[PDB]
Formats: sequence, C-alpha cells, structure tokens
Amino acid sequence: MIDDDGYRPNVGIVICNRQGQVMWARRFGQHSWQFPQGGINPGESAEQAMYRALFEEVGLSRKDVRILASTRNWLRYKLPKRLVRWDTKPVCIGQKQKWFLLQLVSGDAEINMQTSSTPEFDGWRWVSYWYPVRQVVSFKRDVYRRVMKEFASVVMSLQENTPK
Repeated sequence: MIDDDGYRPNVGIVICNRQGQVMWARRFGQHSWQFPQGGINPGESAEQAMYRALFEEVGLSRKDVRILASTRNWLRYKLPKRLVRWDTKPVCIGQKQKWFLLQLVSGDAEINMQTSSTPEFDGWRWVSYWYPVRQVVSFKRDVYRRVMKEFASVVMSLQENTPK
C-alpha cells in the first residue's frame, strides 16, 4: 500500500508523558534512538491505524492513552535518495504521516514494546520536549519540528495551568 504519488501512509504516536515530556525509545536491534511511525493497514482509517501503531510500537491498546490533538493535515517529507526504497512498487519516496498527540493514561508499567514479536522499541525515556527534534536526522528534524510546534502549547498547558 502506497498513497498515489509514492508516499507510504503512516501514523506517528506522540506519547506525551504528563510531566511535560515526549516519547523517545531506543530502537530494538539498532541500539540507537528512533522516531515513532507505523504504516496504515489497507482500508483501516487513521484513528484505527493509530491504535495499531500504538500496539506495534509501544505495546499499548485502545484504552491506555487519550487523544488531545492531531496534526491539522497529513505532514509529509521526502526520503533522501539512499533511503528511498526502490523495492516498493510504486517506489516509496516519502512518509505521508498524521501525528496524534496522545496523553499517557497507563504508563511505563503497562508499556510493553515487545507485543509485536519484532517491534521497533526496546525501552525508553521521557525526554524534554524539543530533544527528539535534535536527535533525529537532519532531513526529518525540520518536519518533526512542525509536529512539535503543533502540539507544544497542548502539552505545556499541563505543566503551565497552577503552576500552570
């Protein structure tokens, strides 16, 4: 499944841990960090696929989290040449992604990340807001910034309401 022009449809989970901090997790088998993103399953709508990725990536289900916001339209960006697949047909030249801001309702104790038998994450750490934007590769950084900007005040209001 590719969206018409060569874009893979995905959903990115922005877990926000209610201390004012964001999703970041060490990537299984790679031993370095990675962003979230999970493909959309054919004919599964964005919210349904978002709970699919929530399970595949974080090992959480349709109950462990609370949607607060989502990106106003599908963000997308273009893979660098060497990371373009050439094996997908159509050739996949980018990630079409809608990010969902999820407030954590369960947590670390209920997060399992190894639900999928070959997941992407091995374990994590809630980190300062803009930190993952610096950790990600330079071509993604700009786009991930937009995701963070779209949600910044939505997370910060919870750490900015008493004291706040």
